[PDB]
Amino acid sequence: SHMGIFSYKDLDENASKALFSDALAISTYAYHNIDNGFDEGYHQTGFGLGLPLTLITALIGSTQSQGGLPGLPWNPDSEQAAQEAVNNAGWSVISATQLGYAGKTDARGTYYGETAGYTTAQAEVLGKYDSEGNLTAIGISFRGTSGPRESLIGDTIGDVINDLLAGFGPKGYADGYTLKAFGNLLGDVAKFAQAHGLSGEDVVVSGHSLGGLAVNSMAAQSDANWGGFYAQSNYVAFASPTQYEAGGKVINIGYENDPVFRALDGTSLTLPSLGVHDAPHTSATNNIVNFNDHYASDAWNLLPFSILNIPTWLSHLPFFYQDGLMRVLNSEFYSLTDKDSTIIVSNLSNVTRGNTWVEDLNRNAETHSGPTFIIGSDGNDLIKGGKGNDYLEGRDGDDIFRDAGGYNLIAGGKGHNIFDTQQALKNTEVAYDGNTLYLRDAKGGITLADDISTLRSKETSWLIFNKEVDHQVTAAGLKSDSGLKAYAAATGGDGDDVLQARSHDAWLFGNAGNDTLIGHAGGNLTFVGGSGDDILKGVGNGNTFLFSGDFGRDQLYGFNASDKLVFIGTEGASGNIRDYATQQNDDLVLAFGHSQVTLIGVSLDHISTDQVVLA
Ligand SMILES: [Ca+2]
Ligand SMILES: [Ca+2]
Ligand SMILES: [Ca+2]
Ligand SMILES: [Ca+2]
Ligand SMILES: [Ca+2]
Ligand SMILES: [Ca+2]
Ligand SMILES: [Ca+2]
Ligand SMILES: [Ca+2]
Repeated sequence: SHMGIFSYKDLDENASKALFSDALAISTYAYHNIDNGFDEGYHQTGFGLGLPLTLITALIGSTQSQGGLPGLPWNPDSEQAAQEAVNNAGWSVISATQLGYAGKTDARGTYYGETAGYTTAQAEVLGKYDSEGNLTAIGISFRGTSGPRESLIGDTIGDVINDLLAGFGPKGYADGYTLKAFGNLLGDVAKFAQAHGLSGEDVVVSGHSLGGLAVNSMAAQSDANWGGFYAQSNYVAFASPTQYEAGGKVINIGYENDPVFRALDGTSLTLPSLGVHDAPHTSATNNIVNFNDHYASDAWNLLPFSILNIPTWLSHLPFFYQDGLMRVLNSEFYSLTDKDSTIIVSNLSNVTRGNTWVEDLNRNAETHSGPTFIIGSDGNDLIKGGKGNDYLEGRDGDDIFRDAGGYNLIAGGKGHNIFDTQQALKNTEVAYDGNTLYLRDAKGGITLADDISTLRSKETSWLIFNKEVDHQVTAAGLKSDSGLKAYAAATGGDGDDVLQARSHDAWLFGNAGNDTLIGHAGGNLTFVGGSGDDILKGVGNGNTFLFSGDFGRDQLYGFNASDKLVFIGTEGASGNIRDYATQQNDDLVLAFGHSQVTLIGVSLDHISTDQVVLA
């Protein structure tokens, strides 16, 4: 069973998602929009020939963004925007007075490290209140490397020393960081929480980078310190170089091409620390790609991947974390994801988005396996799936998809979306159920694509060899300059339809409701009952029975040695159909949670591996 890539302990899926959203919000907030100028410059001028312009904007911003430098009156107030965002997520800073904390805070309510050597550490303490004013949860956020704009360089230097000591320091250095920086604070927060009838489980702890380290550190100290109050707290660490994994306390979320993420093995420095370090850790999301201008670029990647290679640090910036991982969380495909799902996140600049395909390059990382999820942006994307099974999500904007094979789901989202086959249309079987486009390639691979207005092919003649041709996707068929080419389909609607296949139908679409789909002597038919509980009457040979997403509870008659079952994007993580099967008298039931299909008069030992696709 799939729990979502950001699944945490034993939480139900929605609780995990909600927690993830809170953690990312407070983790981001700790940086006070320090990378706001970089966000603007990156998107505007990129990471190539425009890089010099990007870097300057990162330092002094514009009238639309604030760089690292404070006090320029033509910049917007990015601190106010930072506070607005965290407050919109449901959080507000709790004051030292509210805590009765005797330590140091600044005018923005930020808490500072308590011990010599840790005084450039920063933490945020926030609360979520009900519409009634009662305290409901507490959030603890640790800042990564950097500090308030007004003391940026000095503070950053302090942090870098702490960073170096985590790799080159005492074995216990990383583990002690949070105890030494915020030992007293955390005690006061515990007393505060308790006075408000809250327990360790009402606390979310997060942070990015060095702040990620700090998350794992608190977790490491939480059984023995603070009366054990934070033992069962929720620890969500972003881009941490370290992992504390004993007791299942922490989830470590980051991008695999972020050289800081998992740079240390546990807390140890190893050879791979200075290079590629993509060995999978139990607590970590090991296969999320930040598909940005650096990652996309062959030229950039002639240089070895390394935390010592400064350009690679692009993938670490907190705005990529905030924006990219929220799209992952909000993805229409989220409930199909697991901790180690291969997820490619589009994070291109405006300079490259229109001429660069977002795809699994698998660069500087262990070989990916399992399905691949590619998450678009709300801009106009070029998205390309591989030869395996892909889940491509366009989101807003006018998106173009390509896919190299296998079994796939595509969500065009809003906008005018194109599916580009990259070859002669005659090489692809195309049908449509009124909403979803079905494409079957020459090897039997099947793609379901929603919100596609145009099917693009590449055609040729004895004269011209690469003409691109668009076909408007209409209910009546594909419309082109050559005319209107209908689908070989019988198509039902919202009702409980009875569909008998006619001579040249190749597809039966029940759509919503409880439909009866009846085959014909010639076989070679694809049955798609759709949602609702459908009856599928297979006749003759070479029939395909296709099921996707929540396909309801179907009954399949007539199944034989020459027929095929295809499940795409369905409940259950197993790739082995035996794991879904139970024999009920003469009937074989393949159960998929809320969906299932009962094959009447069939037993599992009569079904070969060629007859079933789990994708
Ligand atoms: Ca700092
Ligand atoms: Ca990986
Ligand atoms: Ca898009
Ligand atoms: Ca779109
Ligand atoms: Ca594919
Ligand atoms: Ca129907
Ligand atoms: Ca149906
Ligand atoms: Ca159905």
